[PDB]
This record gives sequence, C-alpha cells and structure tokens, in this order.
Amino acid sequence: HMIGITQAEAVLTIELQRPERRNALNSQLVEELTQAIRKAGDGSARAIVLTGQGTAFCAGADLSGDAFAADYPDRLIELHKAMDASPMPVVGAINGPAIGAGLQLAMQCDLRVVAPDAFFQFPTSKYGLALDNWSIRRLSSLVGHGRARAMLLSAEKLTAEIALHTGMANRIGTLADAQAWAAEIARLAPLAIQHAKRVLNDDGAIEEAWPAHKELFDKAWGSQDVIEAQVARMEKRPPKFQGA
Amino acid sequence: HMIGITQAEAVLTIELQRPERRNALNSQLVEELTQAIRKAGDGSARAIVLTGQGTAFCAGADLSGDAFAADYPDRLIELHKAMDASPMPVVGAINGPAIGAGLQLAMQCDLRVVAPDAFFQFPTSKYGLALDNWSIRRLSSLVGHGRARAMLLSAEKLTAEIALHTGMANRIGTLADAQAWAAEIARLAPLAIQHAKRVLNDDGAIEEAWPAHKELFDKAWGSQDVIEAQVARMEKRPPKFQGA
Amino acid sequence: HMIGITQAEAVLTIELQRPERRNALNSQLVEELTQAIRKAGDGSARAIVLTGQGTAFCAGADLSGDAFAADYPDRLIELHKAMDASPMPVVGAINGPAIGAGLQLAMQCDLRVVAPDAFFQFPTSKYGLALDNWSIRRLSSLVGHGRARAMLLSAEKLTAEIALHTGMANRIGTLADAQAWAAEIARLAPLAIQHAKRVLNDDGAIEEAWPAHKELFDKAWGSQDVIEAQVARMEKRPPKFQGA
Ligand SMILES: CCc1ccc([C@H]2C[C@@H](C(F)(F)F)n3ncc(C(=O)NCc4ccc5c(c4)OCO5)c3N2)cc1
Ligand SMILES: CCc1ccc([C@H]2C[C@@H](C(F)(F)F)n3ncc(C(=O)NCc4ccc5c(c4)OCO5)c3N2)cc1
Ligand SMILES: CCc1ccc([C@H]2C[C@@H](C(F)(F)F)n3ncc(C(=O)NCc4ccc5c(c4)OCO5)c3N2)cc1
Repeated sequence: HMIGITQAEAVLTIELQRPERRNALNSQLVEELTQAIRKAGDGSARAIVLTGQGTAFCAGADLSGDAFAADYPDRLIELHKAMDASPMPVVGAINGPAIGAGLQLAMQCDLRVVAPDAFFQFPTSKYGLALDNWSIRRLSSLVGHGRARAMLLSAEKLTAEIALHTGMANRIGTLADAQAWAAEIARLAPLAIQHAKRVLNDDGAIEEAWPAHKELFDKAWGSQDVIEAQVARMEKRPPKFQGA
Repeated sequence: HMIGITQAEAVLTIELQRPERRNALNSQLVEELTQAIRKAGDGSARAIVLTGQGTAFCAGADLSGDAFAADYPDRLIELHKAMDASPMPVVGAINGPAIGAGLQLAMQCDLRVVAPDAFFQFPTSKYGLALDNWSIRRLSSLVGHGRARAMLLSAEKLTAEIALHTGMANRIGTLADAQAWAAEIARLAPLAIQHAKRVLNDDGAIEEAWPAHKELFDKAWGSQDVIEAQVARMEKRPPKFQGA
Repeated sequence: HMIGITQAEAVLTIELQRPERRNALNSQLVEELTQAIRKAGDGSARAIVLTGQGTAFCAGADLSGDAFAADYPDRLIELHKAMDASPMPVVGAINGPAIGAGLQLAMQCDLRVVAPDAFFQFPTSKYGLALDNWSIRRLSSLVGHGRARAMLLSAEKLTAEIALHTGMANRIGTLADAQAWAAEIARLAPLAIQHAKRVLNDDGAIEEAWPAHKELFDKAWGSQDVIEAQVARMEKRPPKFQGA
C-alpha cells in the first residue's frame, strides 16, 4: 500500500510511495521495503532499483499517526540487514533530496544514480541528535573524511555535483539511467557480485559503538536541546541550544 | 628472457617484455619480476620504475602453454610480498591498460604515473570470479569506496583522468616523466621512505578473508558460470549466468 | 605572551603569534596553545577558530634554542590530546603553509578553511625523519591514500586547490570566512557535535604503531642521515643520504 513494485526484464524497481511526506519512513513503509527486498529474486530479477516517487528520495522519518512507532527503530535495522544481506545489487535512483534516515537508506544501496537536483544531508547537528557508527563510517567512505566532518559537524548539504566528485554518486542521471545500468548488471555473474558486495560491506563500516560513543549518543538523545530543536523548527525560529 | 632491466642514475627500470600478450602474467614472467625486485639495489639504486613494453601495462594473466602453471598463484603471492617488502619505492609507469592481475600489480607499486590512454579494470564480474581482500581494500583506498563499488560490482573501467582525480594516478605522464620523478625520490632519505612505505602498506588493506568471503570466493571460482563466461567469449555471444 | 586570544559572539579565535619564525611550534607556544584549548569553554564559547599571524599557518616544529628538547614531543602530544578531547569544534583558519608539525596541527582541527595561497606538506623524507601512525592515517583519510603516498614518499606539496578537491580543505576562505562559519556552528546543538567529533576521531587513525613501525621509526630518527639533513641545510647545499 505504500510502495510500488514493477519488474522489467530482470530488474525489480521498488518505488517509495509516500510523496505526501517526501517519502519519510515509518513502521509500515519500512516493513514493506523489507518484504520487497527479501522477496525479490523469486522472481527472475537479478538486480534491484530503488527510488522515490515525487520530488524527494526520502526526506527522513515521520512517525506521526504511526501506531507501531515504538517498533520502528527495530524494523529500520531489519531493513538495512535485509539490504546488506541481499545477494542482489541495489541501484539507488536518488531522484531527489536524501536526508537523515533517507540518507542512510541511499547509502545502504550498492550503487547510486543521482538526479541533478538531489542533495544529501545529515541535519543531526541541527536537531541535537546522534548517529549510529555505521552511518558515520559509511558516509566517511563515500564523501571522504574531510567532507564527512563538515556534514556531521555542521549539517552541510552534499550537492549532486559533489556527490559525483566524491563517489557518493556513481552517476548523475535519471531513474531510466539507473534502470538501464541495473539491466547491464543483471546480465553479470551473480556470484562475483555476491562476493564483492559482501566484502565491500565488510570494510569495517558496520561498527559497534564504542563505550564512550554510546554515552555521548544517549546524552544527545535525552537532552533538552532535542526538545528545543523541535519546538524551534515548528515555530520556524532559530533554536537556542543549551548544550544540555 | 621475459623482462628488461636497465639502470640510470640511481633509478632501476624494470620493463615487462611480453607485448605479444599485452604483458599478461604467467609463471616465468612473475618469477623473473620477483628476482628483479629482490636483486634491486645490490646495486646502487634507490628507486624502481616498473613499466610495460608496448600498448599495455599488464592485461591480466595468461598461462597458456605454461609448463609450471600450477604454482603460479603461489609465485604471484611471492611477487607481491617482494614488492611490499622492498625498501625501495616503486614508481609504476602505467603506460597502458592495467587489468585484473595487471591492476593488482599496478596497485602494489608505491606511486603511479599514468599514461593518458591507460585504464584500470577488474572485470571479475564479467568472468564469474572473485578477488582477494587486499585487491578490494587497496582499490577502495585508491579510487574511493563509491567508485570501488562500481568497478567491482559492474566491472567499470577507471580512465586516466579519473585515476588522477581519485589519486589512483599521482601523475598523468610518460615513462620518462616517471623516471625523472624517480630520480628525485632517489635523492630523498631512504630510511624515511622505508618507514612510510611499511606503515602505508599496513593500513589494513592486507586483510585475511572473513569466513563468508572465503566461502563466496570459493563458490564463484568453482562455479559453472566461470565456464559459461569463457565459452560465451569463445562464441562471441552474451553470457547467460545461472548464479551457480 | 605568544598567542592572541579573542572572543566574538560565541567564537574563540586563537592566533599563533610568532610570525617572525612563520609560527613554528616552540616548547612554550605549544604549552600556551594547549592551555588555551583546555581553558576554552570557560567561557561562553561554543566553537574555536585556530589561525596563524602573517603569511604562514605553521611552518613546523621549532626546538632551536630549546634547552629541553627531549620533553618537546610530550608537549606536542599533550596539545593533540587537548584538541582531541575538546568538546568544542576547532575550525582551523589555515592562512598559509602548514608544514610538518604545522600540518599535524592543521589536521587535528575539526574543519579547515584554507587560504588560496596555502599548502600542506610533510617534508619528512627530506629530513630523514619518520611520523607517528596517526599523522599518516589521518592524512590518508584527508587527501586519499594515493596522494598520501606521494606526500609521504616524495615530500609532495598539497596545494590549496587540491586540498579543496580531496576534502583536506572544507573551504577556501579567509580568517573572517572561517569565523562566520564558526559562528554558525556555534549556534548548533553542542551534544550532537561532541558525539560526531568523538566518533569521527575514533575512526582508527589514532593507532598504536606496530613493532615494525617503531623499529623503522627509531631507525630513521637515530640515523646519521638525520644529522646530514641539518648540516646540508645550513651549508646551503643538497644533502647526500646514506640510508644509515
Ligand atoms: C548489517 C548491516 C547494517 C545494519 C544496520 C545498520 C545501521 C542502520 C541505521 C538506521 F537504522 F538508522 F538506518 N542504524 N540506526 C541505529 C543502528 C544501530 O546499530 N543501533 C544499535 C545501537 C545501540 C546503541 C547505540 C548505537 C546503536 O549507537 C550508539 O549507541 C543502525 N544500524 C547498518 C548496516
Ligand atoms: C604482503 C603483501 C601482499 C601479499 C599478497 C597480496 C595479494 C595479492 C593478490 C594477487 F596475488 F592475486 F595479486 N592475491 N591473490 C590471492 C591472494 C591471497 O592472499 N590468497 C590467499 C587466499 C586464500 C583463500 C582465500 C583468499 C585468499 O581470498 C578468499 O579466500 C593475494 N594476495 C597483497 C599484498
Ligand atoms: C589522542 C589524540 C592524538 C594524540 C596524539 C597524536 C599524535 C600527535 C603527533 C605530534 F605530537 F607530533 F603532533 N605525535 N608525534 C608523536 C606521537 C606519538 O604517539 N608518540 C608515541 C610513539 C612512541 C613510539 C613510536 C611512535 C609513537 O611511532 C613509532 O614509534 C604523536 N601522536 C594524535 C592524536
């Protein structure tokens, strides 16, 4: 009910379909993507393309209304496991902005074809929040350590031009471009692709948070600044953080 | 009988001399390269330039009509060991294409001066094969993870301009260019260079394969798809891989 | 006495004020720096800008006239610990060349805004010296492994232009630019920044040197070539290294 699924030749295209919220994730959306990724190759498909409907790829996470929001973080982890564990290459057609949870998602794709007006952002420094280590490690691997510092420490937007520069984007193109490419890849030797993907993903980025990292994480998440940042956002005013 | 070794100033130039197979590696050539790396600086030389004769640096591996062809994987590991252990900086003059084993050898150099019309490639995904972890890790560090994903998951070529971009190439230039640069390096303090090499090479790229990596590596190498890739090539036709 | 410290808005600007020596790091300047960083946030400041007076950011370590040389490394280390431990983002306003220790100090900043005439260099291979692992890892993460090899193995200069390209420079700008950016960062949630800073700094660059690394490190440092570099410099001539 919240995603689209079409197959052409050997390419499964999975389309996020919640444009009314710029494809922000929730319990139901996340759980359907998961079933969809798991059930691909069932199936003569040999490559997956992932994309958003409308103007965004995925603008983050919106749990308003969501009855199982408590379950969301767990379902989200399952979704990333499901992708990571997939023997099928996932080609992200990043049709528009990919922010926060959406950025994580885009980064969990195996390759990325980015629309010219797309951008990537972790606005965590604006919301007093904190990321898991993987998000940071993978981000670093894709934009270089230096830019990752700017992105995490100052909510810097990574434009499409620069994503291509750093390697975040493999290509600047459209959904069609990404489907063409996915079809080439569908004709390649699956086991070779299975191997490379497993090793690539095992580059270290999947890291358990050090003891001090969990501290700072929890401290950030339980802070009053977290509440201040939301009220500010809602009021369309600058936030006045207290560092607590 | 299969390579050329000349020395000028304090620069040893080792040339692969099998242009009739585009300098494709085999038992003998690997053995002779190993010897030449070790016997280097015996000898007053403080720097090595490694290059290929003809249009290509090294197009892959051959073995066709190769008497001691079974201990070739072994002799190739010896070569990489020798190069990694040489107290001498090795400047690769990548005069042309560097593919598969050729790309490995190119990466095992300490510096790279790339000709405009050279490209690098791991076509393992087109042939149903799997690489060793180091090939993957070093590649990632030289082209960036993002671009490494494209080269490995879809057999994408790395052109010279892009090599310069990411740092795979330090310079775009000729053999002569590389040799002149090597002469400068020959006048720097050996012990400084020797320390830096060891540490740089010890960045973790030299990684034992995880269980899952050995398993997938082995499935691929013993797969039917490997035969299918070759017979399809021999029949000048699209391969139809089973994933097995 | 040796650094200037001002605060505007919520930004602490610390200026290295030894331009007569191109801001090279002497035992005392190091301590004053260390103290200034620790004592920051004491303090309504939420961000630090670290810059140099005159034409150079920092031309390296001093030691000339130092009656207590042996203690110098421990002070330089202390300074890095202080920066690494600071909950405050340090934006380096790299107003000119950052060489050796200068480059280390620039790399321990959290973000770098670089002047168009500036450049970064480890001329260690010109002096028979060797670096600690962190300098090597962090450098590789900032300019890419390929360019890290060139810089370390041949003393290659990283221009502002290419620092921007690789991520070593987040921006090309003036001190004032760096200060405007810092002011912004100062209005972001500190706890978010503190977390990302810790995790980022814990990417592995902070590495205990391996047995072989110490061995080579000591070997270079204790070498005769180290003296020869100093002598040739003074005698205004090309060094003549021996590898011992
Ligand atoms: C196995 C493949 C894989 C699995 C999960 C991830 C990421 C995904 C990503 C998200 F779901 F948000 F997108 N994500 N988010 C949270 C986690 C995650 O790993 N959470 C567990 C956790 C517990 C305590 C912590 C902590 C993390 O950080 C500091 O203290 C986590 N892990 C990334 C890759
Ligand atoms: C110590 C310096 C050094 C030594 C060797 C290498 C690479 C070279 C590169 C090549 F020889 F092909 F060029 N290469 N190829 C194979 C190996 C290699 O290390 N092979 C052993 C091995 C056994 C089982 C495996 C496995 C690897 O991968 C998954 O399952 C290997 N090691 C790279 C660096
Ligand atoms: C915890 C944050 C942090 C602390 C220190 C460093 C760097 C700084 C950098 C400098 F101070 F020069 F700028 N630096 N210099 C020396 C050290 C340093 O760590 N020295 C200890 C050491 C002992 C024996 C060794 C060895 C290192 O390398 C090979 O053999 C060292 N550590 C880098 C990051």
